[PDB]
Amino acid sequence: DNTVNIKTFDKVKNAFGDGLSQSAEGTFTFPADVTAVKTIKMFIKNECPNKTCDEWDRYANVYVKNKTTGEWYEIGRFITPYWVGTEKLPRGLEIDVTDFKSLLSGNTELKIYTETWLAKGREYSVDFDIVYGTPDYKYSAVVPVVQYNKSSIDGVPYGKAHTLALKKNIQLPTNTEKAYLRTTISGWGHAKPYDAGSRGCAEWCFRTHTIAINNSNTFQHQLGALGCSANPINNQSPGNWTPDRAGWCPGMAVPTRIDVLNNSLIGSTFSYEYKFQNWTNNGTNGDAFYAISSFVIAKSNTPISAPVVTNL
Repeated sequence: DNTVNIKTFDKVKNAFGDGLSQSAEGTFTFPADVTAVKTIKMFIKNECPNKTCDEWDRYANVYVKNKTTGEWYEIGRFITPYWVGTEKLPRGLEIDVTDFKSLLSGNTELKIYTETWLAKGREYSVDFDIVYGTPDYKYSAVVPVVQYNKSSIDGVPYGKAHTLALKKNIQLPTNTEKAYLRTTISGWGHAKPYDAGSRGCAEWCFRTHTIAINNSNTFQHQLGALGCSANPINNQSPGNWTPDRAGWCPGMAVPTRIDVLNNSLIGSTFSYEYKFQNWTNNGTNGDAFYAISSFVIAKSNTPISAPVVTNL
């Protein structure tokens, strides 16, 4: 029926303690040929019966390893539900990872991490649906532009000065036909000054950030209310699961933002800059951080190299 299912992690535990590890890795067989892949959906099941897991709403993410460079690429991010797992969703939390189809081929290394601070941890099973047909572009390649995403507090400091590069140059191959960015951003903190509604940064304060291309402000990322109260994982009581955070919810995937680049840029090197909305932390209620990954995807109907990302 045009779909293949690949089981990967199965009952893997992310936990914190002696002889325990917040991350797990494995090597899994994916089909070799991705030329007819239209869609790849990743599904993350979190098994937490009888309050046997770290009950907090923890940052968590999944990576694929680039077989040649050894670098981990974040393919999906989520926040665990409070108290319970994903059992209200029979298939788990769903994240489209089609952008990484070039890496999800043959024997492939994956990593799953949870910012869990308890031996009880969290336990997961992860599977992938690969849907075959006729993509518009036979060939794709993906590389990171920035990744400040190892944990929520390894994000980019917000409201405080910092020396992280959020400007890069990107060279797209001349035979590119279509290019775009894929960004996942989430905020931590209840730093003051508060916005209206007693909303501190960066978990709660609604913000719109901007990607500048060749210095021109081009794409806006509104980190707004997602409707946390409507979560189908609605059995998170007595955790604080219903208020809206800026651009995320407990027990939900962090949204993936897709920004399609002008074709004029193909065959050129262009600058990327991620610009955060101006704000200053007064220091009267802790720190704020934005965990962020952003990738550039090139598609073509002739074989293509990866885009090349450099520092200024």
